[PDB]
Amino acid sequence: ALGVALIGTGFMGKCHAMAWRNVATAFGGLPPRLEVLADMPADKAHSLASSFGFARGTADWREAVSDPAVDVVSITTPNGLHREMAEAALAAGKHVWLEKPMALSVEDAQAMEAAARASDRRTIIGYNYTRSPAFRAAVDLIAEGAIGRPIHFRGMYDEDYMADPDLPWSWALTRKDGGLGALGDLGCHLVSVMVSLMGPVARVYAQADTVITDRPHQGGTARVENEDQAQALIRFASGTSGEFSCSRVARGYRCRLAWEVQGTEGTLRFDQERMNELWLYQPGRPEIDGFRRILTGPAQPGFAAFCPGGGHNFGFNEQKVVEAEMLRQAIAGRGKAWPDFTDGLTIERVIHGMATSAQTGQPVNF
Amino acid sequence: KALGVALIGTGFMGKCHAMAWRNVATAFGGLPPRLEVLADMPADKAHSLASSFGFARGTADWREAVSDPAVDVVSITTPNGLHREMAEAALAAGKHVWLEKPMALSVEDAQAMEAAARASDRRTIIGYNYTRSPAFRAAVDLIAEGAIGRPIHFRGMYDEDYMADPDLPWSWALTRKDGGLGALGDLGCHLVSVMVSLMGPVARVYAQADTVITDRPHQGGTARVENEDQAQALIRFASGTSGEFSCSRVARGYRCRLAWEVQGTEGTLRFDQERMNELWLYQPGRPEIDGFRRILTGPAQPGFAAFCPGGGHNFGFNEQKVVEAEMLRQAIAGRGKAWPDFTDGLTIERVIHGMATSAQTGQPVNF
Amino acid sequence: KALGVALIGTGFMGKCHAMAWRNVATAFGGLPPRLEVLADMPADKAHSLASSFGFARGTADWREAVSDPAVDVVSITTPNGLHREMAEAALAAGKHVWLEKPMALSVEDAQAMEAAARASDRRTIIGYNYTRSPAFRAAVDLIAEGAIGRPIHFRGMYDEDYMADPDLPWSWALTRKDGGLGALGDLGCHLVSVMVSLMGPVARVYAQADTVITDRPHQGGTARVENEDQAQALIRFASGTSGEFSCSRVARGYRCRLAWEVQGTEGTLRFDQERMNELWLYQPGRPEIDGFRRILTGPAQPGFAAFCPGGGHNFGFNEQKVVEAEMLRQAIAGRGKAWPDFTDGLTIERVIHGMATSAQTGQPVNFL
Amino acid sequence: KALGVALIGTGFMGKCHAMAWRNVATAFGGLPPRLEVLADMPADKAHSLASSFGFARGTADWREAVSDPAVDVVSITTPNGLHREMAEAALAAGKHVWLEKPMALSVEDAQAMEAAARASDRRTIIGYNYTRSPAFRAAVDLIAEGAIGRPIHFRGMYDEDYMADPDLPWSWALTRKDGGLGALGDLGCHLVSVMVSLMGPVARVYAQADTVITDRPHQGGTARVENEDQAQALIRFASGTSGEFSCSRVARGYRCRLAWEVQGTEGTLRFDQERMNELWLYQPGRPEIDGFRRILTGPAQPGFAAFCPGGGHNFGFNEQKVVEAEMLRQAIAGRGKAWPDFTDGLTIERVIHGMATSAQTGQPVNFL
Repeated sequence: ALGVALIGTGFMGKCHAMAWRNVATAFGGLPPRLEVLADMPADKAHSLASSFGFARGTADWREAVSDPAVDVVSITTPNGLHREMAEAALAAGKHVWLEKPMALSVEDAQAMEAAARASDRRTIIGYNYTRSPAFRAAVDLIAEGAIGRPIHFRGMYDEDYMADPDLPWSWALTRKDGGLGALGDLGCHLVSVMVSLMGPVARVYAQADTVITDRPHQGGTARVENEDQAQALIRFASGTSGEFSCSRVARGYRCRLAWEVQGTEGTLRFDQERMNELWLYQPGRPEIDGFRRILTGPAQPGFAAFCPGGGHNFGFNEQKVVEAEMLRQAIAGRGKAWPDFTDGLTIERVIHGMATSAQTGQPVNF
Repeated sequence: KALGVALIGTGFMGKCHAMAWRNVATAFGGLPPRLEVLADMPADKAHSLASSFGFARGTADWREAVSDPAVDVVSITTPNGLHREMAEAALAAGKHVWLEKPMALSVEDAQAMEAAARASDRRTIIGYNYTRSPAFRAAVDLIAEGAIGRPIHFRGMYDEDYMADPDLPWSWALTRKDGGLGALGDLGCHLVSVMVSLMGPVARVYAQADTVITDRPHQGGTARVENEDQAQALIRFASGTSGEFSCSRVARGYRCRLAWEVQGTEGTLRFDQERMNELWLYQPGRPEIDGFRRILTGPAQPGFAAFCPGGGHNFGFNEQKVVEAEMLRQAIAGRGKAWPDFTDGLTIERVIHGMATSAQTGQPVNF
Repeated sequence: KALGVALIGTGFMGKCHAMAWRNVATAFGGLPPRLEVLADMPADKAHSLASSFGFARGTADWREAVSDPAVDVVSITTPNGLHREMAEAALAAGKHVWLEKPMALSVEDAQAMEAAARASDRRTIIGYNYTRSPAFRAAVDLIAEGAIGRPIHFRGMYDEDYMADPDLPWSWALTRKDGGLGALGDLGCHLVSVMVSLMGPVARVYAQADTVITDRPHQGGTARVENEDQAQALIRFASGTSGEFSCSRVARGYRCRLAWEVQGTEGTLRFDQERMNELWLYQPGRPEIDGFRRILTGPAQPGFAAFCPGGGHNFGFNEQKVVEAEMLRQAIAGRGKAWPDFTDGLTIERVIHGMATSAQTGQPVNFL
Repeated sequence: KALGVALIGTGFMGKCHAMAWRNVATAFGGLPPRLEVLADMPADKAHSLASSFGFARGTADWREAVSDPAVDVVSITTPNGLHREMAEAALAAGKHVWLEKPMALSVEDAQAMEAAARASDRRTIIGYNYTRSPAFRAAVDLIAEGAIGRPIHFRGMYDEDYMADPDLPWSWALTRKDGGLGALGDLGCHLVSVMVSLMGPVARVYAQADTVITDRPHQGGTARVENEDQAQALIRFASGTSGEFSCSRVARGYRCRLAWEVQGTEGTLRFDQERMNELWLYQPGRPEIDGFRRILTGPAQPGFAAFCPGGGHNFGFNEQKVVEAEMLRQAIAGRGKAWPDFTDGLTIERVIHGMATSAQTGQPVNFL
């Protein structure tokens, strides 16, 4: 049984806790031990340790990470503490489940990448949009030649959580203390899906905008420093073309990570807002020719562990149960987990390259 | 003082209950219920699934699970024919009961169970999980608020195709004595649970039904399918309002198509369980922008905020059961009545059995 | 020689017929029909629209129009109450008839028209324009070809909201006498035209109906609504197969929601007139790719190629009327049968009236 | 007095023009345009199609069509290769011109034509079908009225699969000199016409392009495909706002997928030509009912009421061309400007050719 430490009792902390709790229920084997939950205030850590089912709560995350009854650490804390907590956990010989991003800077992620190899411990980044049965069925369909050779990718990730210009300035809207804007909150997720479908990125040319440049701060204005939206043309290492965008100011969209792979022999199309539908076109006889709506069910990877009957919608939170399982099996040496800190660094370099391209108005190569 | 849980059955709904009991405190807070006894056959299955499900022990004897002193509440997810025996035993042993639909094979059995529950002074709830989505709960609140004005029509359907394949073999569940109702039993009861929650009680039904596949493979030979594959009904509610109702286990291409519509004097609400994160609301607006709204499930809808803070992160089927578990938990702690209990549930048994009666005799049935 | 054309009525269905008659030869080839005479009131209105519609002359006397020697076929698009009289005069004058629904307000009147049509030996067609879409005609062929095996269930609706607003004034159309049927007459008849084309003849209906807004503004007072705002019915087809059926003129947010589905032993077809270019077809497939296909209307579907060689160029409501014109054109030339004639039409009148009776009596109505 | 019409070409867009001219007065009133001369090759084909289209006569002499004294306006819909010669001849003969896109294969030819137009004092319009839908015109007005605040991003695509089959034979249309641009010429121009109508003029493009099927069957052997199967571009508008843009003639499963989206400070508009009767509008609302609206095309949208009084009766692809004809008719009568004329059209040609140049040079192209 895996000894589990969880750091952060925020919403992604709770998402991790719910996944650890049901991973053996879904996939079988021994339920992981929920050893130690870490957060502040210490009254906090204790309240949620009780309801989350952890043996003890602690306000000392460094103590949590070095606990000898612990094997794997989930890190769900704010972005700026990711490097520190991850390297500390690897230093203590713990496996790491790290919420995106690895770090704010490529330089930090690179150190994390070197530290992870050196530790000989499993790592995985919380790119949970790669865990849906629909997405995994799409990768398998492409691998079976369902759409022949991929000739074009078009992806987007629209949300509107920053659209309201009255929302207050925060240190997260600063380059230093936040890093990337929309490319950091959303771009990285779209890249995680995109490279999984099309293989590695060779080149980007990007544009970006700050749409709301000043926000309420104390009694006055403070300046927004990172992008609200960005778009890029992609060239994949394969030679294939791509279109890419993200926005945190796209009004009416809440989780619109939408992508499409056009192939020589078909097209796959998906929208996370309807995560139980995969659209597949393959040439058919004229009388019946058209896109198929594939409704998520037990024919798709992971679904059978949650429900034996198709069309019982798989949820966002169950993505995280699959991610937990993938890490469990990797820790037991029964399957590689993706992405580790090495694959993760590559994603960090692509979104930073996109930011660099938009700033310089020049293409960036990888 | 944590809730002590017994689970009977580990199938579709068995595992669904197990996942709900496991994370109910994670989602809603308070003390995690203790997973005490898992009952299933054979003994080896009960033991392995007790291990992976996190139950303190497994047993092949459901009566052991129900009578265990550490157990306060019993999830019953066994075949419909054992529901009455198991539920009445649970109540007799002083336990709260989470009973999968349906209450039993017959209104008579359901009548006996309803008396037992009233006499037991324990909390009961039937597992009508399609009443637990944020979208459904939002629709109930919108109607109450006057969002579509006076309801004037209901149109509901529940299509699935799990029996469309004629080679799918015979089973005792396809007989009337051992299986009870067909599509009315498996699907109809879910649509009634949604329909009466939207429109209030049924006053009258006129129904028609069909068995499309009358004979199925039975161990090299063939055996007769006695219950209906599909049924349709015209409804009058106690309100006087009209309704259309149907269910089918042979509707090809549909996997969980519980779809309904309430038309009102000031708007329309529409929903399809296959897109359980979307609620369609039409209200009159200026001609230039007049049209239905697509309400994407988010924290504004009941229950959602307990699972995710940001809209458009699709709520799942299984999360419906975590809400249901929480509703029973709160009823047990005397902090709010759970719906439906055995009293509310017996009314739903009368409606689907009245529909079957109406289809057989070709006459309307009144309540 | 080109088909000589008379059109009666210059309202919206009148305009729809004129547009059909003008482009039917453009779409399907042969000789453009001769636009001879257009009839309506007042005579200034008729002379005005004759010019813009491309008709050689206008007249306020429609009897003139139907008796004109240069006329072979008469489009009747006038209000429901004049249909019997105008169709009978056209048949008496030895003219073919293109008649907007209904045949008449009563079954009795439709019966007389049906006998007159058999006596005249001229071709007739009723304007059931929702049976002319490429998508609907493709669905009929797929069923006949065995694409969804044997039909086991039909579910059809026709929701619109043109009477949903309680502010909307009273009119003689909301009387049983002068208006006839309500939602069953405006919308039900269309759903029946589509339903019987998919499932064959109706054997039996059990129906319910409601007037939801019972009174409407009238001369600073109110007046009673006599006919139904909505109706639903369970169906048994002559085949033995089951059906669900509804119509509503008070269904808020719906504009032209004639939507139907045929569930079969081997698949499912589903259609919504508000997206008239999409036909949804399910057939069992291998698990990894199993699901409904979205068939987008294109040249593989009946009639589409006469309008456009490339798929996905949306076919329009008005183009249904061009197809209807061509069907009557070919029937008049004896190269094809136009559906429905006054005989097939009468059956449709009997079904909607039978539904109204069932709703009134609370008892089923048999047709066979 | 009735407009005298000549039509050159009878293919896809030829017949579309024919159907538009035939019914424009039926829809919008006034005098039916006189269909005087149809021109196409061979003569027997021009003769049969003139008969069925209702043109007074047919000819294989296209110069007869532009020179006939009874002709006021010339629809030109033939291969793009002779657009300049034919358009310039029609202008020199004192006729108005309805020119099917593109203006010509080259910016140079288009530039000469734009000069010829300015000197001619006659009205011109380039056929841009997709700017005439009720939904699109409704979207432009909603943007002008502030319905989505200030536009902050445009994302547009035009996917079709008519060249996806690699066995489709080589043609002169796949050569640079006889075909000009590939997907950018066939689909890009259409997307630009919609894009600049929503966002105002283009300031800058950075583009990339691909030939997916580089060689095709040529009478036993094979010949090289010289123009692009697909292209994408990032846009800066004159306003400074950003854009995404793509087109493809090899995008499998798409038949007319001209889809666009304008995200604004106060809302979002989204449209797909394959469902040309739907416009999606998001504006901030109450959390309990917050979401996108499905606006079904009806009489509240520009042009619809000319074809049908009742909403939800789907407007067709072909009715866009009836609207285009009416716009040219009104402009010729001095009662309104038609967009785009040869001057506005030249800009559109510069943008698509700029995208092709950008893809080839790997540099951005700016426009003044």
